[PDB]
Amino acid sequence: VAVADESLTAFNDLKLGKKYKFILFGLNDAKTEIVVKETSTDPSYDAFLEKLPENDCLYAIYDFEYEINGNEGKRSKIVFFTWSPDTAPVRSKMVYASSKDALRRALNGVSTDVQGTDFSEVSYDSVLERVSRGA
Repeated sequence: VAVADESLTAFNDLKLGKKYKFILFGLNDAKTEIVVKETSTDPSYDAFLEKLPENDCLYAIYDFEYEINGNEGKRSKIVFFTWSPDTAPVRSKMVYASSKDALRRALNGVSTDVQGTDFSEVSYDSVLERVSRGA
């Protein structure tokens, strides 16, 4: 499949202008291109978690900002998620496993990747632990 130019524009605006806090990508009904499905400027991580579908897959980009120790400000890292819940259809899980690289090879500046199979692998403390260390 191909990456819709709009998906690349939405990424450049998050990356270079912090225009969005997170973006959700998915396949078009035709299942031929990867488009944006939802964008948001909500800083609450909970708000992002609430949009993750329990029975379907998606891809997402999150602008993860965390406190950098030493009485120094913050750091921000772009995290790429593959949301693929055990409760999702096998054909969906697979088509999304397939199309992942199309969208992933195209994004430049992603610091860390997360493969969410459930809400524990995508929890705040869990993302923060991966992002903090040698990511």
